[PDB]
Amino acid sequence: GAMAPSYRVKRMDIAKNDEECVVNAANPRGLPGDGVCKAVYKKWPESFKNSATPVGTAKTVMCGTYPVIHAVGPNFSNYTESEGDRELAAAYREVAKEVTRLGVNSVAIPLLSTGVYSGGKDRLTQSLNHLFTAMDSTDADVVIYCRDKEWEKKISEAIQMRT
Ligand SMILES: [Cl-]
Ligand SMILES: [Cl-]
Ligand SMILES: [Cl-]
Repeated sequence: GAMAPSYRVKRMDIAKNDEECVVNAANPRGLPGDGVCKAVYKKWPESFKNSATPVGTAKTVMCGTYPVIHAVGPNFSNYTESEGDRELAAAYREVAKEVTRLGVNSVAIPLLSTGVYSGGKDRLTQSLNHLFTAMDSTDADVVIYCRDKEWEKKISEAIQMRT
């Protein structure tokens, strides 16, 4: 547990994170994928041994002693808005269980289902609110990683709003 558990946001590649573990925005088949998933594959390829897991779940695989939590958000191209929302909330709840089980003091996390799984919609607020619902009861320092300058400002505002 962190002495004063916090949320922060950084605009940079999550493969360069300064946290005790990382959450991959994984596909269900444990494939290298694109975006965050391909950066994670290049940095921690050993963590993709038996990383396949269903939508709405998280599966942790160690790269050395460094934990990679593979979290599979829904692809909103394939899911209804209702069932996709349920699966996206569930994936973050499994991330909070894994972060707790590992006993880490810090975790690097991307916004699940906001890139090529977004079904072409802006899901910043939907994804970030499910992240908060899951992670608020954990005592890890959470550092959210993003790539877009306007998203950084909006995530930072949402964090500061709760204080
Ligand atoms: Cl970078
Ligand atoms: Cl995505
Ligand atoms: Cl982004």
